[PDB]
Amino acid sequence: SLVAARPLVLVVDDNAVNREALILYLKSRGIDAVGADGAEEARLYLHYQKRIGLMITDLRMQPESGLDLIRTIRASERAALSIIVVSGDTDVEEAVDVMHLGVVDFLLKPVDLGKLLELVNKELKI
Amino acid sequence: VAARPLVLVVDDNAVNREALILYLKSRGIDAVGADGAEEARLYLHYQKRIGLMITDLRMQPESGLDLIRTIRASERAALSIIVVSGDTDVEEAVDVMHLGVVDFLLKPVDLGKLLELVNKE
Amino acid sequence: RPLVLVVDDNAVNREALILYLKSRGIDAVGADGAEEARLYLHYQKRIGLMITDLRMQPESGLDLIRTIRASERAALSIIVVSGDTDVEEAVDVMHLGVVDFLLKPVDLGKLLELVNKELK
Amino acid sequence: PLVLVVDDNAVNREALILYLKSRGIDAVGADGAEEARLYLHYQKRIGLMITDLRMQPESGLDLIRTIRASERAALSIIVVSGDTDVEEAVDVMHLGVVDFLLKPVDLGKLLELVNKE
Repeated sequence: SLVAARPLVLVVDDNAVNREALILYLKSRGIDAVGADGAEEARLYLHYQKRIGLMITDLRMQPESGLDLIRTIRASERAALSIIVVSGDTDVEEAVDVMHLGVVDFLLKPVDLGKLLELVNKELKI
Repeated sequence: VAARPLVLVVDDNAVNREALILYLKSRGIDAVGADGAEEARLYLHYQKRIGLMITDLRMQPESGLDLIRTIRASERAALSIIVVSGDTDVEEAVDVMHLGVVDFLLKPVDLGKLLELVNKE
Repeated sequence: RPLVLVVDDNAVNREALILYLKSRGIDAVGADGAEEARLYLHYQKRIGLMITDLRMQPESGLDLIRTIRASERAALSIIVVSGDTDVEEAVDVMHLGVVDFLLKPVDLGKLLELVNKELK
Repeated sequence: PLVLVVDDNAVNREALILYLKSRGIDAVGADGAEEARLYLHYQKRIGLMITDLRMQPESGLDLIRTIRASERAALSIIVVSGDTDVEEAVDVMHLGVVDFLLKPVDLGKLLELVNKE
């Protein structure tokens, strides 16, 4: 539409400490953010809050992994959703699978925050 | 006739520390980070110029309260301390306030309020 | 002879702490709230210590302590004993320089210790 | 329709060429990034390139970048790699390769090729 809705980032991680740290970092840089504790809460947020324009997710999550969450997103009405992966332990095959799913980027933890913010600003046009 | 402020940011999470360090720095206040009580003390030993410490309570093996106690029993006893705490309770907040902290804020922190306390200190 | 003022809008809790203090050699009197507490402090100069709850209607223990710190009796020793609070209110109150902040069920040994020391 | 196969290892390069050609698919080989660029430049029938990542002076990733900066930017490229890592795979996947396969090779790769032409 002619003027963008205010940006909202969904941060998905089953680690509450990290989830909250990243929300704080995004907010300290003037970017609104909300958190989901796994794939099910992520799909809820996406369904009921249309303002979300970007999702940041870990791959390493219980009970459902970041890769499975991404797959269901790409098969849904929110298939065009911008996604940045910030991952714990992973491997080449999984990274290639995720990249075929069209993510904006795939970063390894400990996250490079300056690079993360560049990707977020660019995707959100800020 | 002139000098320059430095803040020590103590937390058990690197992103939290960085969020605060960047926020201060982007507002003309120098800051460094320590990942726990042992590193906090190292910075305090080797870096004067440190005029204020922002710490969490929730850290392991040594807690924020333990850290503050050791500081109040040291040559750095008058150090300005702000607490920005994760989960805590009334009796711990009271123990901490007895030790002389400047203020005690709960996470998720109100950064505008934080800055205001920092500026005044 | 020093007096302790006990402030609580709960008459039953109030009278039971005053009786306990007396049992321990400590004279004490009661106020049922902020307004009665300030009037007692105003005219009864024997009062060297005040014990107050935070949960009181129509004026809170927090508001009470603020009016005291804004007054000629700003230096009054004050102990808070509260059944019903939170970290943020406890911080607001400690900012006001209370001797201590005890949760209920009150540790009577700790309280009497605080009381004896503050009265000297 | 011609497949360029790029690898500084002659056994793997020849095996894959011979394999493809012994199926319905013509194929030629290069042994490094310089030679691949040479064939890409002069041999216009090349419609798909299979490359490794570990090569001599210029890497497979550096090769792909020079191709994406060029008139041959649309070239279909399949990567087949042995010694790699997550950050390199992501770097390469950002350059739009058809697929990125770990060694040891296979033949579901032939599946990949015929898919492409």
